[PDB]
Amino acid sequence: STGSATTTPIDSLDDAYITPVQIGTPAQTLNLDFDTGSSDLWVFSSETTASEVDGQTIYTPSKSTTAKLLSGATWSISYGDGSSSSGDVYTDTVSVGGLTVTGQAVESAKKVSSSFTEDSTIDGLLGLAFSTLNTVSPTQQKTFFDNAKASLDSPVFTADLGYHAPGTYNFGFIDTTAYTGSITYTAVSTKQGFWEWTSTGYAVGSGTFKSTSIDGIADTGTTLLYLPATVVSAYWAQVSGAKSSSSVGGYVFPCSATLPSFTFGVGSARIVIPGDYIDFGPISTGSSSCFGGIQSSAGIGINIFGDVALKAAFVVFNGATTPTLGFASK
Repeated sequence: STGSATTTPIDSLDDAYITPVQIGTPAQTLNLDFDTGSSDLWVFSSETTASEVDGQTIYTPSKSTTAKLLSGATWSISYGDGSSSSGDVYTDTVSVGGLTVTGQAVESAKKVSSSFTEDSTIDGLLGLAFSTLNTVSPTQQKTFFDNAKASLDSPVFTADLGYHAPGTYNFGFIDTTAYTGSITYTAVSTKQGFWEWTSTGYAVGSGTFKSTSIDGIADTGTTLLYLPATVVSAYWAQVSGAKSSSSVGGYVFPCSATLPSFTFGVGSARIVIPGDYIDFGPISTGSSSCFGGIQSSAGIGINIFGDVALKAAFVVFNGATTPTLGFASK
């Protein structure tokens, strides 16, 4: 089997991407944030504290003839941005882009933190990291990809995120028309539960490539590119007036600037992030200070190849017995 679904930016900045997911019988379609940095499929639901729902579409398990309470199971998750959610668990039929999994754990939120309530466009998350990070207790549950894998034509999914435009998540096949050149594959460590790999270096603009190993994670659920402070300083030093602002929470730059590109290495190959992808707009409405899309990972404890980086590539998440990642230009 295969599946193919379009993913759409939630706003004009590509702050996140939503993909429609069918849950239950008859189908209830929710728009979920596909997150290769976590491993829980959780949704706003009829059980979510009413004051914490503000415009999201909810899953109502009582209206699904295939929903079954997973007795005794609870979940609770905290994300790197400080947001969190928790609740109980049903199993139900879940389909993405024509690919169906029966008996998928659907984690129903009883509580969500303010940032989730405040984002009316995201109805939940669909985790695509390794199932060892799944938070369901006392019986850990499998991700949608893990449940579908054996049925797929090939045990892979691909992320093709757009810049200010829709893109695609495919399951079970590699669309050879979706990228240019060849796909370069690179080793993955699953020891922390992430799609963790090592970039071979970077360049700023037209500058020379610096060969240096940068361990980090491919994380579709993180908006920005978080890299070591040395790398980030070298980037922003090329932008007149850019500075790190403790009060804003990262590097800012004059909105009048033209930003240089940023290149990262994948083996001997190179992925080029255009400068425009690094502009996240005014820090507050009407400000001429703009927020940068490359930020320091110092204090986060891991480097994160988030959407800013991934949207510049066609990315293969290869879930073969020994997982690997593939990157191609597009």
